[PDB]
Amino acid sequence: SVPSQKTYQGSYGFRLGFLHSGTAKSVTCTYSPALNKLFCQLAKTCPVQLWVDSTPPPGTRVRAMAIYKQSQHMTEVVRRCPHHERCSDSDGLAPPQHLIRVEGNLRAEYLDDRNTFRHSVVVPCEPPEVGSDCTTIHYNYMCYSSCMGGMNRRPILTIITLEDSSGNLLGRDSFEVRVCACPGRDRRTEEENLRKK
Ligand SMILES: CCn1c2ccc(C[NH2+]C)cc2c2ccc(-c3ccc(C)s3)cc21
Ligand SMILES: [Zn+2]
Repeated sequence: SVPSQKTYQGSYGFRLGFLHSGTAKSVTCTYSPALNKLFCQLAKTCPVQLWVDSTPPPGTRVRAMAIYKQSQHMTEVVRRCPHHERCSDSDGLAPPQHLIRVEGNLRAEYLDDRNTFRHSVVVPCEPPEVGSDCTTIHYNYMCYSSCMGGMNRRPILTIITLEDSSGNLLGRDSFEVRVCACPGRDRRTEEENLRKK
């Protein structure tokens, strides 16, 4: 009824990482460690790093799914709003209803769960390129947090799960997301509100 959000490193030491993009007015994606919250513009690249302490088996995959953060909304499927699901902006692979897309990965698969109706996007787990210490997935969020008839100002969390080839859990991490026009300003405001509290 509600997917778990419990952080779980598992046998491979799985966890996420984020770049340090700052809070300038022009920034398009920025992550707040103090809030565990990503702030991003609509349909812009969100680099999310994957870190492990040891190599998971061939066939391991990485799934992303959004849920509402507030308990009274957690059973509602997070989906694109009535405008954005109809705006014909598909990449040829993501269903138009899905909030979260993966950029530039032809092996991405989009699931409409037959029992929960929830949406997710899953890719093969890949090792870092030679010379790199981690792997990065580029996500896009395809509605604003404020979109009426969709998220409608309700905060969401993205849950990233490392899965075996059957879909069994190997690791889990998560972060809050706000999709907004000015992520740098909103991160600064929310961090200041946190400090004042
Ligand atoms: C989570 C991304 N990923 C890593 C992230 C950070 C580091 C540490 N760097 C210093 C190693 C790996 C790593 C090693 C192997 C693999 C895979 C092998 C076979 C697969 C199907 S995935 C994935 C990996
Ligand atoms: Zn929308």
